[PDB]
Amino acid sequence: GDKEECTVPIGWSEPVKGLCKARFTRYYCMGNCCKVYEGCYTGGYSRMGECARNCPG
Repeated sequence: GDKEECTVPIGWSEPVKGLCKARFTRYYCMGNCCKVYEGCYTGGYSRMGECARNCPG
């Protein structure tokens, strides 16, 4: 049972806010993986598959 994960590395800053009330969700690649965020962060990607396949994670 592996216990490691991937998180935003030094340079960027994750959103302290959250809003699960929306009828959609957005996912953006930081270094390797793409965490869940709630805003129009320069458009980016609209599928978890896209933010994964366009990145090394």
